[PDB]
Amino acid sequence: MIPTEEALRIVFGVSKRLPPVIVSLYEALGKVLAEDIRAPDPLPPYPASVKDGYAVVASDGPGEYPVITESRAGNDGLGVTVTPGTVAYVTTGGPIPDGADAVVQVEDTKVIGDVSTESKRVKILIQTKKGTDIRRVGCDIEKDATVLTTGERIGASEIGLLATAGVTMVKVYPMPIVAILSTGDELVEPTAGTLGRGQIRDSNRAMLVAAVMQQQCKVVDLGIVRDDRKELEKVLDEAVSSGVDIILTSGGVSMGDRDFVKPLLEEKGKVYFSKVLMKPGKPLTFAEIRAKPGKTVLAFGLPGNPVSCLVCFNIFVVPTIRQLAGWTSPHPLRVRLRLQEPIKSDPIRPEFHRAIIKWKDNDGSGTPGFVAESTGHQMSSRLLSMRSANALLELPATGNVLSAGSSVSAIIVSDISAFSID
Amino acid sequence: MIPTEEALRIVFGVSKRLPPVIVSLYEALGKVLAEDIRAPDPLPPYPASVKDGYAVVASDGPGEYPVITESRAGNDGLGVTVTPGTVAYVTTGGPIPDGADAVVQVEDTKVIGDVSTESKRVKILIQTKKGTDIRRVGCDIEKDATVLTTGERIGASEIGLLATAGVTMVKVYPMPIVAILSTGDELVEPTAGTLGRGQIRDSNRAMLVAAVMQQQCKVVDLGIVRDDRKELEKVLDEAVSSGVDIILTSGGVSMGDRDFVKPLLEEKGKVYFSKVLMKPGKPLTFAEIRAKPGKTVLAFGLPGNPVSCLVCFNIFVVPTIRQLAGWTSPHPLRVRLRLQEPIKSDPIRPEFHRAIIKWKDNDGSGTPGFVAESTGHQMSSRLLSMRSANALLELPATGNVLSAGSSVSAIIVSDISAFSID
Ligand SMILES: Nc1ncnc2c1ncn2[C@@H]1O[C@H](COP(=O)(O)O)[C@@H](O)[C@H]1O
Ligand SMILES: Nc1ncnc2c1ncn2[C@@H]1O[C@H](COP(=O)(O)O)[C@@H](O)[C@H]1O
Ligand SMILES: [Mg+2]
Ligand SMILES: [Mg+2]
Repeated sequence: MIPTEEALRIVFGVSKRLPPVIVSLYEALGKVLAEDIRAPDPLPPYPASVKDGYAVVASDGPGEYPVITESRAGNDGLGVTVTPGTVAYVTTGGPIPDGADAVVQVEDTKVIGDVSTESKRVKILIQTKKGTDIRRVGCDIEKDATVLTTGERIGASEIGLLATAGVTMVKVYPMPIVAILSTGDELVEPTAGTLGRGQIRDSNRAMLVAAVMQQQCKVVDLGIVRDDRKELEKVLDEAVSSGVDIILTSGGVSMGDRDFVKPLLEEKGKVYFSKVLMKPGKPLTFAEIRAKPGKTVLAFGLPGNPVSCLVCFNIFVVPTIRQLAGWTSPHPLRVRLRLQEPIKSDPIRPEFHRAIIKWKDNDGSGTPGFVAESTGHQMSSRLLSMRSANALLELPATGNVLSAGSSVSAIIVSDISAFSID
Repeated sequence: MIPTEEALRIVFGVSKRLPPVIVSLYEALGKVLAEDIRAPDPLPPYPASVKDGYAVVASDGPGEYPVITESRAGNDGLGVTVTPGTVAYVTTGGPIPDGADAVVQVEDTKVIGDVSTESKRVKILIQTKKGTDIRRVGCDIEKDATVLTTGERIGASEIGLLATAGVTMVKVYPMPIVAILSTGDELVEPTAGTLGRGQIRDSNRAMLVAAVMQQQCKVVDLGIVRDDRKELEKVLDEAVSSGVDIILTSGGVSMGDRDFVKPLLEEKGKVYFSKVLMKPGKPLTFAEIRAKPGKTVLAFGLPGNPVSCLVCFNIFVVPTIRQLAGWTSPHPLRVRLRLQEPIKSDPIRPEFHRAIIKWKDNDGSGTPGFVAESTGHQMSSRLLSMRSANALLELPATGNVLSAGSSVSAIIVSDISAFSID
């Protein structure tokens, strides 16, 4: 059994970022940029009013003036010069006419005289300062400025910046394509009604398909494979040559006489490890396979026990997906938190204990912080121990009872911005 | 100007959960359950071995015994009784034959005699205890137990539990459908190359489409609408009758003479507010419209300034989407953090200052915690102030300089499990 830290380092060293591709603006969302983005023109590209009001010559000061033009957009006020003793109406974002050097917001003005008469006049009620409420050319974004860089993940504001810069085709790192299969003569499809003797519904495959969908990767569902070496070899050979980047199997990695995942991965590629010092998920197998005349394919022989399967996905597969997708920081978020109840650690293996965590105004020590509740019994066959679990507490192998109020490290495994509040 | 707390309470009171629908297993991912889920059979449904090894009568103890059957799945060992003085081979998950009451893992056994001879014999090397390494019927899930409840959000483990229970069609609350449009005579499509005088690319629409896609809602893109009252009325009437649940407009809510969003929403429905005491995003308008002979449609007249547009989406629209989608806890995650640099608060309006936050082993006070860096100048026209921003610091309206190391409340606006580590 190699430590988890070493297993993660091995996976990281073998995992390579995928070749970049060109995608459309909305396909770029969630992906990591593979090129810098420079603004082709300034923002604003023209001097723009911050307010609805009047563009003035600041030195004129308070008084009554004729309104010589109106400027809201496009060519409004083109060729008109605001000279001392005149003003122009402007709306927010409107081009400032030549000659005007400040804007007086409409609340500091009063329209004078009958509206019916063509000559519009306005009283400016304050003494403004040059440059007031004007956005000079490029004050928000300078022409040729780098607005986004290589290695930056694209969220909603980054899509907004791409649109600002007129970019609708984007160079990004793609997400890996993942093949998933289940193994076992005891499995039946999850559509089964009454179960026959010695049968269970395949739950890992749908759980892993959902887990991969949450990571925004395309899934190739290869179904249930029986405990037959030739059949599993055929499906693995078909998966490796299909074009996928990652293969996830579950089950068939214990010490049974019909567990063929480990020997087949040894035969097809290079197995870096098959045993990890952790609770749950000891039989985790990792291999690199080269596809026939090519590309490399990463294979995770995940444990069959449902808890172990999902915990290994969260700890080892998620950072691999992110590394392949070009993330510079693929590691999960780790925080420090206080236990709401006592927890016994294992005497030999460090445990990834499932918990429901929340941020509290008082974490028990008189200062705000995260707190955690266990999901109960941690047996690897008990998928209910993963239910609602948004974190894995990292319990060292001391064998002692960690009392309520003691502090531990925890890996956050589900969208921290989707955390239910205290 | 009403306080943000009051604006949020108004939006919450008007926002109603959508009628539930029936979806397929993979469509249920990310949605909130609208029914409880009970296990139709136990897990395991038969007494199952935890190990690869031999099923024994525990009272026999160490000795040499004939192997009378092999049990891995299905009907293996059906009709065979393990009597005192006999054992049966089992694999993990295999049915325990009748009569056996414990499992001795293969590492505590030794096969005796020539394999060629049909009579297989094994030496049990330890004294086991009744019930060892057996999962009794229902130890993981009892038959008829509630495995998921109404109001629970479906993640990967919950998909795993639905598959365990044989549920492939699920009753859930759906996501709202959102219509989005931009307003302005100064706008051009983001595909525009050289900009004409007084033109800018429409960036809010693509930014909002991306923001809504991140919330997993269907988008109806209604494009750019000019500053013409009749045209905007036609598009709003078309949006309201289309079947969408939420309409998002941006711009056209300032004090200009061609800003028609507020008066049109007043004309079509009930405007609850049009001014909020906050920096940025003061002109935010909220309305409830009833669709023609029906359903209610929520409308947000978002500010045109890009920062204000996105901050209002994050604070007001995201919890509305979640409430409509049946979330019991729609509020965003709020944490407490320390400032990495000084920040000046505004003297009148509480500010939602954009920051890049991270968890540190030392937050500056000698204990672990979140820390924040400002994204720089906070002007509402500067979309670069949203770039990489994963939090909004809630700065009260004191007008004082908050020194580096001081603690503030912060709203987390992007997947906390996608946070780049320190
Ligand atoms: N797809 C699956 N869904 C649910 N349980 C499984 C699945 N695959 C294997 N198991 C169970 O996990 C345990 C370990 O399986 P294995 O790793 O094949 O020995 C056994 O109890 C199996 O029945
Ligand atoms: N879709 C958009 N994209 C970028 N900027 C916008 C958009 N809509 C309005 N604006 C700008 O936001 C500011 C306020 O607009 P409005 O609310 O229409 O007065 C002005 O500077 C507009 O040019
Ligand atoms: Mg198996
Ligand atoms: Mg406008």
